Amino acid sequence: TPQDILAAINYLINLEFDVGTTDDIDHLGNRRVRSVGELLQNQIRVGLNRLERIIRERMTVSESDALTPASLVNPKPLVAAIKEFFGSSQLSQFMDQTNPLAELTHKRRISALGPGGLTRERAGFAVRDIHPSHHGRI
DNA sequence: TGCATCCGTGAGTCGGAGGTAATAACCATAACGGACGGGCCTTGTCAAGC
Repeated sequence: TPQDILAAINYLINLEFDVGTTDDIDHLGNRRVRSVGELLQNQIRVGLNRLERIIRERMTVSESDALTPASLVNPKPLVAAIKEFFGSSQLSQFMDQTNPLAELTHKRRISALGPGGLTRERAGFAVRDIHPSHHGRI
């Protein structure tokens, strides 16, 4: 909303008069964890965008009406997106199943790489340092 | 003519395992070409003879 942009302009202007606090990029209050629900939701969003583009094209081309709902829905982009997410992702990893300790430790891994995360070439020293906000959490 | 901005160039060596991509008109008509079938010839064994 434009009220949000006005408030952000107000905070940026007030920071030039020494009031307010600059933020930290490595602080664990500014970093969140995305598990399997959000990534499935995003991939299903992309597949549904493809599916509704297909359905809108199939409705706009067909001049004859009185169709069945099973004729307008093509499930193949959604299946392709779900299979792509579970097969060829950085996040979908071949499981460490050596012993119960390795199996338990692999499910609790917190990675900073992947799509929407980081690049290993763009990984400096400050992103590999230990932050004081990691105390107790990581 | 000096300083700011931009772009291209680099960033250790071996070994193992897993492992990729991922959706979208339809119809006539003639030209083309591989397959299949007889014709003739070339080729490869039996068999008797000096």
